[PDB]
Amino acid sequence: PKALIVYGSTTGNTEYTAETIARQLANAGYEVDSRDAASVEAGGLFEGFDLVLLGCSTWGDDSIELQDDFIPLFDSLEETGAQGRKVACFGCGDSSYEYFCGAVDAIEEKLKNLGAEIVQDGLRIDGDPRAARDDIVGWAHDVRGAI
Ligand SMILES: Cc1cc2nc3c(=O)[nH]c(=O)nc-3n(C[C@H](O)[C@H](O)[C@H](O)COP(=O)(O)O)c2cc1C
Repeated sequence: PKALIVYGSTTGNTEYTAETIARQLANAGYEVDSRDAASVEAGGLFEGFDLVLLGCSTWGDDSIELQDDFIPLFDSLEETGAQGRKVACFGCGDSSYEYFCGAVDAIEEKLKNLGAEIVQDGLRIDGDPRAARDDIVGWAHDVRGAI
């Protein structure tokens, strides 16, 4: 079908992760449009995608702070056309720090009550994803059998 990926990556782990998801999708005979996020503007941004994939790294340590590029999107996730949209979420973190991938936890909270349809619990990556490469591949594959 037609899937979307918006991601926020500060050092690249979340980016690696997404392109891994994206090559696996496309390879599944999809249509995928992958974006960095910084170049996305809320304004009906999900509107025409079959599947939408949000994904978010986490910083702050003492509090949960969304990856810099992600905040504005997040703040306008209302203007996206989230309602009734098919969505899944994925992000990178460290089991260390208290709030282990809160950004993830937040983003979910808010499109489910935005009316979005969480098709699968999301990917919470501990450490280097290159080290959890097949685990994305498993998930990516899991989002595929949900819809
Ligand atoms: C100062 C600092 C704070 C961090 N806080 C968290 C955190 O609260 N939760 C988490 O899962 N990871 C935390 N991390 C680890 C990052 O999430 C990790 O670098 C992540 O894999 C980066 O993904 P990215 O390169 O797409 O931004 C923190 C890292 C630093 C340097």
